[PDB]
Amino acid sequence: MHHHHHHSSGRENLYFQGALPPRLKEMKSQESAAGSKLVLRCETSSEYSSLRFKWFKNGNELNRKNKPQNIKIQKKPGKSELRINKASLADSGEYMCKVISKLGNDSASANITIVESN
Repeated sequence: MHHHHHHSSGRENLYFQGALPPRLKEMKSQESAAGSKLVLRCETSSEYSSLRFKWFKNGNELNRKNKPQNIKIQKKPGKSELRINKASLADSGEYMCKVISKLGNDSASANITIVESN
C-alpha cells in the first residue's frame, strides 16, 4: 500500500545550536542554444534526513502541473536537480532551488538564458 511513512519528528526547529543550516550550494547562470539540455545541480553543504527540495521560477512554485513538461525534476535522497530538456526561449528566467527542513531554509538561484542558434 502506497503510504509515505517517515514522521517529521521536530525538536531542533529553531534551537539547533551546533548543527548547521541546510545551506544550498550556488548554481550557475548558464546560457545555451534552443533545443539543448541544462541541468541545475542544487544540494546542501551537509546531507540531512529531512530535506524538502522545491524549484521556483520568478517566485512561482513549480509543481508537477506548474513545471513546463520539457523539464524533468528529480528529487534524489538528500539532493535535487532540474534537467531542462530541449530548453527553448520559453525556459529563460531564474530557477531557484529551495530546501525546507527543521534546521531551517535556504535558496540558491540560477539564471537560465536561452538563445536561438543562428
